[PDB]
Amino acid sequence: MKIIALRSSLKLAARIAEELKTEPVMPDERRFPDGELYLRYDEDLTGHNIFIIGNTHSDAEVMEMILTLSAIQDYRTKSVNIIAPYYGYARQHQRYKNGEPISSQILTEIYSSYSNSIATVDIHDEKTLSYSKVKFSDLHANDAIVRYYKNVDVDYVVSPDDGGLARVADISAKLGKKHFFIEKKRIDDRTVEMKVPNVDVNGKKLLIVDDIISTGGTIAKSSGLLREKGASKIYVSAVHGLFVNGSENKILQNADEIHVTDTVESKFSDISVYQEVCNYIRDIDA
Amino acid sequence: MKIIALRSSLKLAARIAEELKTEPVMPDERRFPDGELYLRYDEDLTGHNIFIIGNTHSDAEVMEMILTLSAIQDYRTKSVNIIAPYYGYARQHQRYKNGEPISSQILTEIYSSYSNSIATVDIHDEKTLSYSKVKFSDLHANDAIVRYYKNVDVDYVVSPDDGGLARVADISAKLGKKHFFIEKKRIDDRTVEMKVPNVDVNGKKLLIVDDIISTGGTIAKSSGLLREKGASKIYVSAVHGLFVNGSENKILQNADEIHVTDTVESKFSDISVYQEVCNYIRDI
Ligand SMILES: Nc1ncnc2c1ncn2[C@@H]1O[C@H](COP(=O)(O)OP(=O)(O)O)[C@@H](O)[C@H]1O
Ligand SMILES: Nc1ncnc2c1ncn2[C@@H]1O[C@H](COP(=O)(O)OP(=O)(O)O)[C@@H](O)[C@H]1O
Repeated sequence: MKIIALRSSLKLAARIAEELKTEPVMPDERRFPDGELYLRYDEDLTGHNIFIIGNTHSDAEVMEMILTLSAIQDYRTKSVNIIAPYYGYARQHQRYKNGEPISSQILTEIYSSYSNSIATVDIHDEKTLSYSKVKFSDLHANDAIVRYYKNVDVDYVVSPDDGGLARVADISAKLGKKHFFIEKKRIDDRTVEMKVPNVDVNGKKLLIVDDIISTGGTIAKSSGLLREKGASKIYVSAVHGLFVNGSENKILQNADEIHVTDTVESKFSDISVYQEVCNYIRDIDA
Repeated sequence: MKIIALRSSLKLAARIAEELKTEPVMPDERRFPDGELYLRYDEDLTGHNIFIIGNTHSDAEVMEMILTLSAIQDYRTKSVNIIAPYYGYARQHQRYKNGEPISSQILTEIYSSYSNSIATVDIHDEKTLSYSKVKFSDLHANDAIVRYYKNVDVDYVVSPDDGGLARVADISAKLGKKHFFIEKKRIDDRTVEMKVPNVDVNGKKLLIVDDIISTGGTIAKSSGLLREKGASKIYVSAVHGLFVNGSENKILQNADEIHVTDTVESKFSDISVYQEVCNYIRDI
């Protein structure tokens, strides 16, 4: 096997490569004066099962992925397998207005046409898996989150909305804890919140879990409400910590700690998903 | 027909639309807070021949093109036709070292998969045309350049190197002028230059023409060679004016004027290729 480590995923790809006792192959990469991207993989990849690890969210990450998929065609590889720990554009998985792109469809079609398999960790809406011609696997960070929190005092696991329930149910069960979710709706400029079930959180330690933290509004709001109701500790976790526009600071106004995975690397990346990705890679072989 | 005008090509696209008496359809476009691109074309495109006009050079231009190609699939269109006035990645049209991408190959494959035709103005190396499943046409700015210079005093048309020859030969023929090219090579850190044929440029007015101006090094060096041999006026033209940081200054050190087309819009875009693109569209 050969593991290719793209710029966005150096940390996670390195952990994965180290665990599988192999080189994290990085490209030589630069921008030409006109801004066009240059990449080169001088290692001989012929006859190997290739695993390309890189996120697909920023314009530059997309270019890095596409050009890599061209660069590796210089070699007679056994297979080409994309692993995008965070899969960009998964939120645009249908048309919400006439004349909108299904961004996740066209991008997934492109990736599929140049690979033998695709995988990601905790995609937003599994609909997008169906846009791929090749097998598109949705890996889960559940076990990594459990391994971190088994050593934290937690009373309830909480979903900040009435989605992401399956995840919270699984994590809570593996932790041996109960769980609940928060339903937040706006009704004529006034916000109404309900806990389901209506758990008394006074003096309780709560673990809030979501797939993505981007702007952090919902989590920040729910955290404040919970603190207001007497929660003694609030831990916030998410798989993908994008942290746009001061969201970590908004959340930390009322939550005690934030812990995310290394799918998107930041100072809050304390939970590694390297094992889950390694199990997947071993399955595909090489 | 419907003309879609992307961000990078609003000026040229508007000129084309006006000439064809149609709307330059622009998207609503914004970035989400996380940086992802959003586009929307709310106009009904059903049953029309669509012409998407946008460059494909920057990361953002590539995303705008790709997402547009998805957005328009919301409509049962008669045909989808891409016109990229400046076609990005045309300089990476083969592998130059092992493990490099053939960037223009995979990008052209992607575009070809989602359209019925592609066209561009003065691609760098026609090899890239062969990477398309659909007909990929190479349009030329020659006539527009000739039209502009018909009213300028020119003695010779000049190529900065031995590759832009066909263009310079055509342009000069259409202007009724002689032409030459400059061969520049480095031999042990020192520069040697040869004019072919070995024209006397002392007191002569010269029009230098190239396809692309990026850093301007090439054009600036040639302009300098010619000025020092006594050229009285030097006009610099190119189809695609990218003008990376220091370029404009470097060129105007020895050249008098710069005039490029509107394939890439800048302060120096004095020559429009709208008529050449309108011809293509009228015939497609
Ligand atoms: N990167 C992004 N950031 C924020 N919003 C996005 C992004 N991509 C798409 N969207 C928008 O998010 C909305 C859909 O989100 P959501 O309300 O969860 O609907 P769904 O339940 O179908 O996912 C759509 O209006 C879509 O255009
Ligand atoms: N956007 C770009 N800007 C500058 N150089 C590039 C760009 N894209 C590719 N190149 C490089 O330009 C070189 C090819 O130029 P050149 O030596 O004239 O050969 P060719 O005749 O094939 O153009 C290659 O090394 C290629 O990697």
